[PDB]
Amino acid sequence: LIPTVIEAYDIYSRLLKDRIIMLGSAIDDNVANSIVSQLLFLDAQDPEKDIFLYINSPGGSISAGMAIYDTMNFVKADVQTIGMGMAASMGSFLLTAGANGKRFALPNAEIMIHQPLGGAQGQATEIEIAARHILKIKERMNTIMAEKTGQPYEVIARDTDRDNFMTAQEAKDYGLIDDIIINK
Amino acid sequence: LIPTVIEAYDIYSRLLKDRIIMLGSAIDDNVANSIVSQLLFLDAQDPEKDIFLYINSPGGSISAGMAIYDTMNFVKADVQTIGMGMAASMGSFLLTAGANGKRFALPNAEIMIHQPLGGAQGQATEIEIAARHILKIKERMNTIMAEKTGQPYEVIARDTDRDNFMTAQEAKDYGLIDDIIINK
Amino acid sequence: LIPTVIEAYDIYSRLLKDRIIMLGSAIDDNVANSIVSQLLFLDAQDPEKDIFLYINSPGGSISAGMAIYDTMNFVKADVQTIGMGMAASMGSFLLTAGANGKRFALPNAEIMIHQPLGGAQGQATEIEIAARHILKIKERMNTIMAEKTGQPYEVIARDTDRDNFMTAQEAKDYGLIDDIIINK
Amino acid sequence: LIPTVIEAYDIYSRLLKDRIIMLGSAIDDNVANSIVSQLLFLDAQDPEKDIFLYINSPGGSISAGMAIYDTMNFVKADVQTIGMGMAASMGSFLLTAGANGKRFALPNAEIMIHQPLGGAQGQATEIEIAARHILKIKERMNTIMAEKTGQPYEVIARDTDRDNFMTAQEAKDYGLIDDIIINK
Amino acid sequence: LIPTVIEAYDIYSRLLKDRIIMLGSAIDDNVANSIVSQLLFLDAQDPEKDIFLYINSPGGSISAGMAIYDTMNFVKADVQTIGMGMAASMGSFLLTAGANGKRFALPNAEIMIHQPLGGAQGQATEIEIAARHILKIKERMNTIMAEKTGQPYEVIARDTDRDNFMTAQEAKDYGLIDDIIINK
Amino acid sequence: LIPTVIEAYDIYSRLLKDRIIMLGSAIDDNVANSIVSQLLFLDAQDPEKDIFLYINSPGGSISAGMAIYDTMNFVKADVQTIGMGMAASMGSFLLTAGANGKRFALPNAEIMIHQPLGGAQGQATEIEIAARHILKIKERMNTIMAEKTGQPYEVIARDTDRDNFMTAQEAKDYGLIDDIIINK
Amino acid sequence: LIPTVIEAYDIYSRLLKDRIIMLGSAIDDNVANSIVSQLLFLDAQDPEKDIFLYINSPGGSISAGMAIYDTMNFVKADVQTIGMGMAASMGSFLLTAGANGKRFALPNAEIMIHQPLGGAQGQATEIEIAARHILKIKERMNTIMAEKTGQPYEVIARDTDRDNFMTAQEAKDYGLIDDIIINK
Amino acid sequence: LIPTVIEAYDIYSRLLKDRIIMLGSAIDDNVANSIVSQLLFLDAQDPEKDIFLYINSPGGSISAGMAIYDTMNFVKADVQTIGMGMAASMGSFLLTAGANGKRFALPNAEIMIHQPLGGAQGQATEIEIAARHILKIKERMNTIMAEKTGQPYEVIARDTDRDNFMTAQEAKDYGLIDDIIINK
Amino acid sequence: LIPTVIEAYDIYSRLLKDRIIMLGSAIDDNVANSIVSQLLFLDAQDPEKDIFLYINSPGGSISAGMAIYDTMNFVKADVQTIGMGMAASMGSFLLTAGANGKRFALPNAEIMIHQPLGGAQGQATEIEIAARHILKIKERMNTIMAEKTGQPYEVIARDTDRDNFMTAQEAKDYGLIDDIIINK
Amino acid sequence: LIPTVIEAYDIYSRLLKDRIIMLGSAIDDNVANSIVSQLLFLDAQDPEKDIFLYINSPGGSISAGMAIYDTMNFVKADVQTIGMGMAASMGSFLLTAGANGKRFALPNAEIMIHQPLGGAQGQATEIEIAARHILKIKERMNTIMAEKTGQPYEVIARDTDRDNFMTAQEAKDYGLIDDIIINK
Amino acid sequence: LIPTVIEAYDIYSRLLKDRIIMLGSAIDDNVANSIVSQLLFLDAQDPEKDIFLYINSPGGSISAGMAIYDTMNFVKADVQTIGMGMAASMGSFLLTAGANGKRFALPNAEIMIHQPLGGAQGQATEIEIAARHILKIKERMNTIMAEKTGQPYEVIARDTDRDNFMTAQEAKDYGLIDDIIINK
Repeated sequence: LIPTVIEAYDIYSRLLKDRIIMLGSAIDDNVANSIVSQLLFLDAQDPEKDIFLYINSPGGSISAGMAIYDTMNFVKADVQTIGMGMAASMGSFLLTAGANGKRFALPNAEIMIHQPLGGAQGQATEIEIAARHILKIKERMNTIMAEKTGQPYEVIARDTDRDNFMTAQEAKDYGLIDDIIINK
Repeated sequence: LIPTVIEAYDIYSRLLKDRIIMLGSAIDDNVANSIVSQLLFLDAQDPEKDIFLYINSPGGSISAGMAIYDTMNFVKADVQTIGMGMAASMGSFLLTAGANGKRFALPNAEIMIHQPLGGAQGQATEIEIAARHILKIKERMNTIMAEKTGQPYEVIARDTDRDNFMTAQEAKDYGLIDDIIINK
Repeated sequence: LIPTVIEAYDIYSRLLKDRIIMLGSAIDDNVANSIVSQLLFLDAQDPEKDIFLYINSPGGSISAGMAIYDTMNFVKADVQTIGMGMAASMGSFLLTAGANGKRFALPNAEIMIHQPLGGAQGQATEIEIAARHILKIKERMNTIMAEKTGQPYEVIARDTDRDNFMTAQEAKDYGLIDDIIINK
Repeated sequence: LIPTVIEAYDIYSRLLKDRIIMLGSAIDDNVANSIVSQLLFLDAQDPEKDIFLYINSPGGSISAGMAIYDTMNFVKADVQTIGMGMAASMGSFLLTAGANGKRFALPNAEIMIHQPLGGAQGQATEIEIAARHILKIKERMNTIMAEKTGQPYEVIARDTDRDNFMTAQEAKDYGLIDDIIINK
Repeated sequence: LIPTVIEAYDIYSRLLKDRIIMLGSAIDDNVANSIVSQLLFLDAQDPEKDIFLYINSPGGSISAGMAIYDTMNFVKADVQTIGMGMAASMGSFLLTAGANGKRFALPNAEIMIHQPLGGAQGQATEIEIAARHILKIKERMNTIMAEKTGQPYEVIARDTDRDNFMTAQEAKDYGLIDDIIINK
Repeated sequence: LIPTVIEAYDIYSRLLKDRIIMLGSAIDDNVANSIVSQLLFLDAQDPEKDIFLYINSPGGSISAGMAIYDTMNFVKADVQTIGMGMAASMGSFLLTAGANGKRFALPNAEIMIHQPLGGAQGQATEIEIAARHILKIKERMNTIMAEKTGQPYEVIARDTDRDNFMTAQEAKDYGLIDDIIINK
Repeated sequence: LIPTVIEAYDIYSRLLKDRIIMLGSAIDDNVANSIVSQLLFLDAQDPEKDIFLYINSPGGSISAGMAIYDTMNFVKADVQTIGMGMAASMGSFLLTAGANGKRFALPNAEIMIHQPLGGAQGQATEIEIAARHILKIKERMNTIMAEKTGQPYEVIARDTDRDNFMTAQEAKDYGLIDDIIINK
Repeated sequence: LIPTVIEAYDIYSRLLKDRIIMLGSAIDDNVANSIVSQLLFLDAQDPEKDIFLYINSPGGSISAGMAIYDTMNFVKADVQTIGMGMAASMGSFLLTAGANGKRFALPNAEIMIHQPLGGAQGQATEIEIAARHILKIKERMNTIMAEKTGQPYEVIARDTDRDNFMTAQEAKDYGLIDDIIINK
Repeated sequence: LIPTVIEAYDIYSRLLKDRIIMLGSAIDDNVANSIVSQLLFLDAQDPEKDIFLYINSPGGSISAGMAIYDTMNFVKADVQTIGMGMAASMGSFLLTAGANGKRFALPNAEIMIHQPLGGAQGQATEIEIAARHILKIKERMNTIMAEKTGQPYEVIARDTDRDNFMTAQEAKDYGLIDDIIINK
Repeated sequence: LIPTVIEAYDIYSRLLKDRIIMLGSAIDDNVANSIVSQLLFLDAQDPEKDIFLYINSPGGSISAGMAIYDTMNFVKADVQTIGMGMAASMGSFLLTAGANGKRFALPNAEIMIHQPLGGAQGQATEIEIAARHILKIKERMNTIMAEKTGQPYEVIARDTDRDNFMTAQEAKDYGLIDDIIINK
Repeated sequence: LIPTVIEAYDIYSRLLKDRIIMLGSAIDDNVANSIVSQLLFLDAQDPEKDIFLYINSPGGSISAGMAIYDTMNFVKADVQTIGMGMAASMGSFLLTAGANGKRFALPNAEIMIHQPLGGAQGQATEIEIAARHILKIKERMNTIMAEKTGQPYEVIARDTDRDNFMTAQEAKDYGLIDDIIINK
């Protein structure tokens, strides 16, 4: 059940009117396109007002995530990220990708930086290309993360290739989020 | 879940009101029909106003994509193409098919030029028709891409027959896209 | 996703207001019922104005398509056919069945004249009636095609009994379509 | 997909407003109920105007068809029947059961008189009851068909017991339908 | 397809507005609840105008039908019953349960008095409770039928325990229905 | 599990050496052919020694049963029948078919004479033949039963068309079995 | 896995060579036929030596157990019963059916007297036949157990109608078994 | 379960040792291959000794049956046929194909001469080959049956195209079988 | 059921002792492996004695059948082919591949020369290699057929590319088989 | 069906006695284990005699093939490889890995050098490890193949990374196989 | 297919006769029990001769492998371990668990030290028991590895918790195996 608010909206539609986007499922291609569209709609509505992207996702397709990421940068509006419950892999990468000074996590949010295989080599059958591609895309993901966190590249490259859990406080200290929001 | 904006639309229907079409999945015949109708509808509304076609597609049915392609050329309105996430096979072909100087890619989009089997011989069961037909369709697709990329036929013929990924930058250097859009 | 235009419509219904019928799937009884009702409705609205039937279909049930064909003739309004993507079997038949001077194909449509088995003998168990009936319906379709294409009966009968692919230009020469439309 | 005209109807409901009932599938209990209700509704709307019943059906359950048959006779208004595409078994029986002088068929329609088993013996497990019942129902259908067509009983009985296809012209000669409608 | 009349009703709701209830399926607890809810509504709108309950049902759950039975008696308004197609078991029982002088059948309706097992013992695992109960309920059904038909209990008890089909005429002589309606 | 006796036999094979045939499942076509073969093998082995056919079967295919019946008569050896647990429909008919004076039942054997539909009309699609055939085969089954039991034909015809349970004692009194075997 | 002793038997066959029958599953028709066949065979080898039947069964079909029950009485050899793990419903009925003085249970055996529903009315569709038959079969089971246990009928009729568990010692005091075996 | 006689054979293998082949199921290609091999094997053993082929088959694949038929004629040994239970379509055709004066039926065997569709056009997808081929196969089967029954082609052509049952006696009068075997 | 001859054999193994190989199903890799091993084994037993290959097959995988074909030539012994029932595609190819003067068909075998798609391009994704390869293997099979039949290359290429049914007599004329065998 | 020679072997086991190993399916872990064991067995039987490895495989798991490859080298005896029908990927790699001067192929065999993904990165989820591993395994296969064929590394690397079919003759020229065997 | 050597063994049983055990699949409890049973047998036949355990396993259940581990130590005979193809997790753990000086790997074997989760907490629903246990068992596995490899516990504890592939050479240097065998 998803309730229907009359001003007739569904609950998410009503939140969208207040510029809130809920990313609360695994990031596949249908999810990406729904996020992208919402970011396109909001920026056309009012490109001055901030946008609030709440993230609760175990991750998903790397190209689908990169599409959300690129649209976050494309839009004129500052995109604020709030991690809740769990932000793992592409979810945690999207959290870190929020506008500077505006990346948040609720006190008890699980955060995993590890980005696993995920099938980044699309439909490639040849070994030479498929292996080498996923290293390139691995490499330019580690670079965007080094920049956003201020961690040396090599630390990032090491940390995203191992299972590692973080509390909201450790994530703040790491540079993945700017602050922990408890209230307001 | 697809949110429902009220001015009641779904999120894509609202984006259609801003002349934006979202091609975000495999190109089967349902998809092709939906797109073609969106293009036809948009052209009827305002023939002098550009159409923005966002591509995030792993590819799909060759004749289906060809229906979209022909309709892109059929309509009077210029059809801009913006590649995000992934544009492969028929995805990448429709991307190159965008209006002159109006094909774009976001900074991290993956582009694959490779166009595979695809079931191009419909319901044919005879060897000398089917095999000859799939060479004939391959050749005429090479020819169109050579025209649209500026590349010699030989180069397209070699490149579309193998798995290779391109950055948005390499896509620009190739003649595939006109520019990388980063902001605004 | 089928987008929902407001002037409450879906995309095909909005096209229907402009006298456009989208036949974009395998022809079965549901499809046949749908198209017929669309043709019946449009003719009742304005018998003087033409109807535009876009075809993208691999074919299907012969009796279902024949219901369409008969209704295309029953209506007072001229029925233009625009083949796109693929027009095979019954699809290619209904394309040719369009009004004189008003049968078109987009430049890269694949056209198959071949009409295979299908199941024209409904639920008949007796060999004598079933086999004779499919020859009778074969002959009676070959005749309608010969009249519409101008081709001699013996040629049509030779060409519809085998797997055969035609380009839009070849189909114009043969008399399947009147013209290839590229623009407007 | 069923399109939605705005005067907010679906296509069939719009045709229902012009007193057209579309029967386009196997006659089961759901379909029968739908058709009976549509007839009941139209008769109560205006009992003096004709009802048009288009028939494209492979047939089905005998008591279901017999419910539609009874209602056709029950209502005050003349029920005109148009056979299109295929009318077999129950479909053809209902086509013949249309108002005197007002039973038609499109030129390429297939008609099958053959009326098979059809599960007429409901839930009976006793041999002597089920077998004698199905012979009794089989007898009273032949009788009804003799009266409608003007063919001798022994002629009908011979034809309802064998697979056999009729063209629209043969059906006219037989007495199943009054005329072929080609235009208007 | 359930067509949607605009006065914006579905076809059965439009009929419901003219005090007509269509019981045209196997009687389970969902159907029971819907019919009961329809009778309750109709009586509360107008207790003085008659209700028309159309029966085309193979029967079903005994306690479900008995809920319909009791509500038919509970409501102030006279419930007329019209049997079409098939009224078997609980279908035939509800038909006879109609208001005195107001029980009808269309000329070709199949009536089956036979009331078989039907799981009347709910989920009683005990043998001596389950068996004695179905005897008790069978007894009280026979008793209710005997009174509505004017038949002796012993004849009803004999006829309810065997497979026999009745025509509309036989059912009238028996006392199941009051008249056979052909027209109007 | 079916145990394996060394003299290596399976338990039934070992019983077959002592001229015992177990018919202990529903009579389908694979079962019939297994029974028939066993009766053919035993009679070839020694046509003087009696055969013991133990029957525990809910019935099955009528033509399959008739094949067993015919082979029981074909063979030279007297075929003794012993009903145990349950002998219903074709099982009870096979029990009655045992050699005169040599049809038995164990004290607590359930016996049902009722022979229901069972699909005796093979693959017939036409009503006239299929109904009339199953009455013929009904009739010549009642005749064989009248003879074997010594009951008047009409009593048999009435009793085999209703659900009716019998104890071994009632079956003896009826003439279905010659005696009840308790011991030895 | 069922191991294969050589002297080449599976483990059960090797036990059968020492006159031991293991009934260790639900009592359906396959199992019943197997137990019946093992008893017949063992009585054939040596009718004077005793048979040991170990029982671990939740229950199963009544007629199937009745088959085993009758065969136990039919054979000349004494059938000793031993209850291990669980003897419920038909399993417990068979346990009591063992030879006088020779009914046993291991110390920790669960014994459930409750004899439930278990579809004792085969496939009878008539209410009054099916209900009265199951009461008849229920009564003749109570009678048999009253005879085997020494309990008055009224005690058995009440006990076999409710769930209760008995320890080995309680079963002995009740008269279900003759002794608890512990050693040797 | 298939019993295992020791002299180790299965029951059919032992019957093969007495030159008896059991055709007791639908004639698919596995069955046809098995039979053909049995005939080939038997002919190799003793060319001068008759082969007894028991038929109990609803029919099946036409080319499969034709393989058995040709092999029956191929072998030097006379192949007697004995129809039991049911011989329909390809079953009844193989029955008539038995050696001169050596085709038999048991007193209660059901014979159906009707030979239906059967998928005689293998893997053909073209209309004018498949339809013509199935008439050609129908004609040559009629011709063989006319030869084997002594009936005029016209009579066979009429009779095999409709559902009719025959008693073993009617089969004898028709020329289908040489005699009814009742005893020995 | 596959019968188990004793001289421990199964029927095909017994035939194998007489140098008979049964190819009776669709040709896949398992079948191909089986036949090859059978041919390899027989040639090692006695290279001087001929091998008899019976064919009843709808065809299958081209590379699998080609393994058979190559092994038919590799062996020292002459390989006779006897087509029965159906020999289509690869089946009809391996038939023609038999030793000179030693290729036969039974009088009523259906023979199809048509070799359709199959999947000759294994697991190739590239169109250029896949389409060219199937033409190369088509040509190379047309050549082998032309050599074996004596027919001119251009005729074979025309006839193997279309659906075509041949009788045993037509196949003899064409040069597919050397003779039709009726007896012995 | 796998036939059973009596010297009691199945067909493959009889060929195993003449030192022939048949590899005729996709190389998974079960198949690898079977082949390794067969090699281990033959080497221990007689290390001085050659082993014949027939290869008809689409390929499969890389570590599985690499186990067979290692064992081929591990054993003392020369392992001769014969390619028949199809040898692709792992199949072709194992064909080339046969004893120097003793790698063959039948004349119509298809060989594919292309070695795709194949799940070489086992159960690794870390990106950098899985990608670099598959490049390392890909490198050491190319190296092995360069040494066996005598082709330059850069030539092998080009061919193992693309779809490509070779005839037996081309494989000889390439260095994959030493000779084509046609006869003997 | 598992070939069946006659000295009548299956291939693995023949190898078992030469003291060879093939562990070539995922280690679950069935495989555990089989390997254990094989070690127990071999030690009881001859305690003085060595046992050869071949490992090609992705690993599996921890408590299953540990059963194999303990039995390897329990038996008197030295257990040599030969790693081929893939020895991962519990596969690699068993490989190192081999007898001192007697642990080998074939040149191209993939070794993965990584021991992941593997459900080591059975069915413990409690959090503090399940988590503390897997830590405890992980600790004692690391301890056993440290002793067998001569590596410091801290290095083993670090390497067992990460995805890393080792070649045969690396594994030798590490102390996992004693030597790489190429031949003999």
